[PDB]
Amino acid sequence: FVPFEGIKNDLKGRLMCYKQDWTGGFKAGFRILAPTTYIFFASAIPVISFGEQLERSTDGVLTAVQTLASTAICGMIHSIIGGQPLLILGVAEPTVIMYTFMFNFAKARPELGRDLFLAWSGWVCVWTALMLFVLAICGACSIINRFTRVAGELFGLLIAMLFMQQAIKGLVDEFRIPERENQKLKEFLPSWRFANGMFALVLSFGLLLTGLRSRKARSWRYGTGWLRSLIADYGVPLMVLVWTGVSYIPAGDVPKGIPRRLFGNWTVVKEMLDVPIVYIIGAFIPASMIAVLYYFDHSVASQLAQQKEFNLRKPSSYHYDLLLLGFLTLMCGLLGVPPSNGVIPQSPMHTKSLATLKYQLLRNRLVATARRSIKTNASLGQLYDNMQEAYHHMQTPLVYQQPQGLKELKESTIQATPVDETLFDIEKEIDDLLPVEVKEQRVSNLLQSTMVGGCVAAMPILKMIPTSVLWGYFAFMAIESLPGNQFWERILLL
Amino acid sequence: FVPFEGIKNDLKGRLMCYKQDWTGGFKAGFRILAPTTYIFFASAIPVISFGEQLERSTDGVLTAVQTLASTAICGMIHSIIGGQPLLILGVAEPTVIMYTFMFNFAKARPELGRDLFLAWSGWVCVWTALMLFVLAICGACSIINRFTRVAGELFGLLIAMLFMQQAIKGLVDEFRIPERENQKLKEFLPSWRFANGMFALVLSFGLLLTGLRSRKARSWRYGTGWLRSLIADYGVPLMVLVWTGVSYIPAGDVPKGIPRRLFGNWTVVKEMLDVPIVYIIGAFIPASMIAVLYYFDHSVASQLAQQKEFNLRKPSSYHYDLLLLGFLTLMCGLLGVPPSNGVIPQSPMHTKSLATLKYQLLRNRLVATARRSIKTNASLGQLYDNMQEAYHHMQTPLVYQQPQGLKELKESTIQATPVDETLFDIEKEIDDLLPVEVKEQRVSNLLQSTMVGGCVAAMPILKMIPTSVLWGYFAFMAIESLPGNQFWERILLL
Repeated sequence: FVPFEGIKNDLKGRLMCYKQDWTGGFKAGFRILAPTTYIFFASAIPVISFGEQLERSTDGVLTAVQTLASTAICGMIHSIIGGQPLLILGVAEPTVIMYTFMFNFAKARPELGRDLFLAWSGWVCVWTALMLFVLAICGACSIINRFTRVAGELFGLLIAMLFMQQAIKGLVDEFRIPERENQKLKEFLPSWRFANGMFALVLSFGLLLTGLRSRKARSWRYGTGWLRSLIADYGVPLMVLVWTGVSYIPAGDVPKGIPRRLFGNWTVVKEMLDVPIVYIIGAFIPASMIAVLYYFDHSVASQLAQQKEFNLRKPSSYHYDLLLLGFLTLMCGLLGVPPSNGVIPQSPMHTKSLATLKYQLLRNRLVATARRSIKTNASLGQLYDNMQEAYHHMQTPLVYQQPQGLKELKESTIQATPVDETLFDIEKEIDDLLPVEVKEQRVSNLLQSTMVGGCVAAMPILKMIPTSVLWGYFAFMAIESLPGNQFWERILLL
Repeated sequence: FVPFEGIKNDLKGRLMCYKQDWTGGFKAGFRILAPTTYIFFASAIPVISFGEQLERSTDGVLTAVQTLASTAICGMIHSIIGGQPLLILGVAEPTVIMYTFMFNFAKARPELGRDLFLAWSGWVCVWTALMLFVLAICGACSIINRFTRVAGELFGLLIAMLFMQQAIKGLVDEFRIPERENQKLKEFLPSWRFANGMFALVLSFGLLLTGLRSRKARSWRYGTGWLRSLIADYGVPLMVLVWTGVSYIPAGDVPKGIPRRLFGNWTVVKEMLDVPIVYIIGAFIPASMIAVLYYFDHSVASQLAQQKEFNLRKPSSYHYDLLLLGFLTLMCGLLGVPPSNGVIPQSPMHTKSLATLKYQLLRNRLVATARRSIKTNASLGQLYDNMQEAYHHMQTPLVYQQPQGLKELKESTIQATPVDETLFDIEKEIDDLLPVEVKEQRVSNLLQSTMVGGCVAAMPILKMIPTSVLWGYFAFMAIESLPGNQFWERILLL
């Protein structure tokens, strides 16, 4: 717990893999788009829903534009000067709840009111940034190492429950009347309300089930490997588009608002000084709560994305990441947008997507080299050396760790068996000698954040997405937040 | 093709396993209820739907009561004096189509009209019975042996397509207005029609998916074996009841007819003679068509239930079955109910259910005897002999064939391994040395037919079932009609 020690160590560790990170990201060509698109959707949809929630709860002060902008800019800044690019930054539900409480508080104060809510929020963000700077400098993140696996598994289960609760609330609300829209409308009649609710159920459950099924496309006996990979990679986005189109089928015999549809930044410094100095000091309380919440969430999200099973070859940057989070919180507060922070399951999903990308690249290369070696000599022991050489050749030269390497050939495999092609199927065997590795780089995070920012200008296209699709995705991510963790497995076995 | 040869041979073969059939059925206690209940539902639901269709298409002359009664009585008669009890008898879609055509024809004839439609149908049935008697006596069923596997696979695919088409038509009609009900009603408004359609979609798809998932309960890692078996056995009926109850949840905020709900015999001999003799002769044409259709359907259904992969130990009764079908057609025509005939996939489903029952009984006995032997000596070769002895002891003593017997212990199994319990798991190994056998008896068919007959008196309970559940079951049976047949597999691989 020495001042500036952890930050300096993290910077030293991460400064010798920066060019390597960018060059590795550029090494893979357009194949990096699949994880990028997957995480882009996973980050945009919850953020858009949170923006709509804030707009309904803040009388239009904060909308999806502000949340999307915060997520975007903070994501780009982290991707460029972050330290742990595997982390995905975005506006989380606890931030929305806290901002709702602050807005409700300020609305009842004649001193603050509604026109000064953003300024008071900015002062709260300044206090939170100071607290985060103090925590990072003093090495308070060292306690994160103390927290064991269950400390993160419980948080993941809690986030899954929160996402499922949000989805269920949305589905139920599809049956009810909004508190802002015109009450005397054709689309809001009890019969049409029931129809909207059941249609929302159909769309949401269809999206959820089809996406879950498509996630297992690679393990299908039918179609070609190209199509199977395309489905396994872009199924959930494709399902989103497909069910959005399905929602338009009965448009010729139904009122306008059936099913219900969805729908830069500025500075608040000038009006920040107009706040009387009895609430600038009072911001220490909500700032304290938000600082504690962010200290916990950022670190837990970063560590859940750096699981030992992934065999990462680069160090961690907890302290420097917290310092940059303080800086980003200050910037967001000054810009009049809610702060962003490390979110789950977005970060572990990003890590798993990168691991799958590297796995597929390695599988393709090894299958190619095995096929090339089968024709020439194919000695079953000289071919294996060729695949090992190719594996080492693909690898990025670093200084911290070394490649895991192809694992030992199983005794049963050699016993079953130059090499006879009839008795040696490459596709069946390669999967048995492929380690778990992650393609670590900064390109995927940068593109994902830029795409989220681009959604600000694509609002007309986003107007065509029904809310039922959002609730189906929320449940999909909730199930993704318990993808087989040890705690969930033990509860299941109990 | 000698007169009365095939009938006599079939009777000779089947007359020496009658008491054995009944005693084998009574050997299994209440465990025979699961296949009985499964096939009872599979036979009752399509028959009820066909009855509603006929009622709508025959101006109330024929309802679900007549179809249920025909199915019941014919099923009991076949189960007692049939010859091939694996066959399931019921009113099929081709019979409904033919009867619809005959009713439409008669409605336009002033000589016949509507009050004499049943009498003309009875004369048609008399002609069909005579044709079936002639076909059976002359040994025309010998050509059935000529027809190969594809001849039955194509028929199964056609029946699957017909069932799926019926389900899709029902789902679409849930969105439209019936042509008999009052047009000026609250439940038939366009908004309420749309709500009913989407609710029907939800219920049907929920039933279909939940039943398909529950069909694989035995291969689950969770719960106890008792619960897993109960689910795998009674899932589809339980799902029917569960979704029927779910349909009642919104009853407190929806009109009466949302979702749409579903709702002995006599003699027509006296009015049969009132038909002028220009149509009694004219019945030869529809009688000829129905006779050809029945000759094909009965034989194909019987042979699809006697696949070689099932290793049946009893002979076939094609000719005698056709003769009894002629008798039953005559009886049904005289009773004023549509004739019954062998139906698919009900018969193959019955055979598979009986095979699963025997498999589970054998697995339980072998697991018990292996556990008992493990404590005493457990020599891995003396225990196997004990399991073989138990298998032979359970077996029914017949004269035609012999038990297949436990297959050879795999070389890998013995190589992997008194016997160490840690390295020899019974549950994992038993499945590897269990042959495919069918529990052939007449009790299951008799109980299923009696239950179908009992549904006549349980009409009030059947009034609570929505039509969407029927369409979900129709799709479930359609998928059951292509359960992995070779033709469907080849088309899939193409």
